Amino acid sequence: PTPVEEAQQKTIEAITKAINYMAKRRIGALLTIERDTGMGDYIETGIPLNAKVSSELLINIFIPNTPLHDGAVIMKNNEIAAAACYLPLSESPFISKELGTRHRAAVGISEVTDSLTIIVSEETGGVSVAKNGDLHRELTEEALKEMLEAEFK
Amino acid sequence: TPVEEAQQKTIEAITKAINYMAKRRIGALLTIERDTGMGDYIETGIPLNAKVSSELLINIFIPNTPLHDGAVIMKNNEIAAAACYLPLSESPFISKELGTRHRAAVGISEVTDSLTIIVSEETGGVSVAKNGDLHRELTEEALKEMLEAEFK
Repeated sequence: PTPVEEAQQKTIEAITKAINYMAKRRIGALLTIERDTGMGDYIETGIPLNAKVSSELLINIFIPNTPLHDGAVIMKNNEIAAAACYLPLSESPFISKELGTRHRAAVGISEVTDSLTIIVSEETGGVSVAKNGDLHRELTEEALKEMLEAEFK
Repeated sequence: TPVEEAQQKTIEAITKAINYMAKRRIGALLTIERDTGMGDYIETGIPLNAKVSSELLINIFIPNTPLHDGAVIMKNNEIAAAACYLPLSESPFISKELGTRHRAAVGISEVTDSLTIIVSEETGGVSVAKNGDLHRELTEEALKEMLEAEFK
């Protein structure tokens, strides 16, 4: 693999380790991966970080009742660009009625960008992904990893 | 000047984080690299190279989280790394009630010209280690003066 390929795989491993940890602990999380549609307008609503990715930093961001936990983390290639970012809320009727604002925000950004958003439910620990206006719920660890690898292909 | 405004913004971010941690008696260890390079200690932690903000500093030091166990090292107006090793001082002149966090701050200050801020988990007291000495029980004004003197 090229350095770009190695760096992408390290980023995927960091994201999946963080998501898995948060899912087991029922730590709510909202993580958007910017793709080809630029998300600068949303990144600028958050607290700038421009930080190297690590699973440790991703987990620390989402700990309940902390300064960075309320809103979305937006990742740009191999960096955490900003935390506590605003995303627009979807009104789609295909969002399960029991789901709250994190999932609606995720679907909402997926309606106006080609980004991939991961959501961890604070109620159930279930992991979902929003892409292209659709929410895909109850993902296994293997399904999430494959989704990310296919996204970064 | 722009450089002066950036240094002030960083001081404000550090002091806001320190105040929050002191109030909640969150232990913390924050080393500001100066002329002596600290790359060998930076390398022991989790790389960040992040923008400074009070929010990020507070999120790092939350007890029982991946990043809280060690020092944050700042360099060139950024957070270089978290959870870094610092060497323990063997000085017999540190207050005997103080533990490893304070001994680590004094230890790095023995071998570098860095400034290290410590918040005690026992009391929320704020101290600064520099040149092998620990300056204890600082007021907010006292810490700001130290940061401004350091950066002058």
